[PDB]
Amino acid sequence: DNSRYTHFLTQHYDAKPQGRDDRCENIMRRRGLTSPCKDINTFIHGNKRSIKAICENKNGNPHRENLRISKSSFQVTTCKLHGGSPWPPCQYRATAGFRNVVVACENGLPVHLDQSIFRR
Repeated sequence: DNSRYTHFLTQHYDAKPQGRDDRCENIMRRRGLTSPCKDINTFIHGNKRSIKAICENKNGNPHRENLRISKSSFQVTTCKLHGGSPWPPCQYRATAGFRNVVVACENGLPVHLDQSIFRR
């Protein structure tokens, strides 16, 4: 089941932000992360092939505990729940970012994004 890679794209890939401000509150609803309100979530932007390539040496190095780390940097956006309360309406602060990413590959497909690096 590639459903884990599928759930990855759904939680972490947005090919082109439209604009990356707080108005997070949308893509988090459009993506089904608001019951309960997902506390932090990051979208990678840009072309897929590139994010996919983190899955070999062509853009990836082993990291921590069997997680890969990208060699290149990606435009990224981090949505942080604001207000502390777990229930919609979900209000989010956006943070654009540009840096490399940490992921988990399984049979060469992304299936996880390590969110800790954006929690800062």
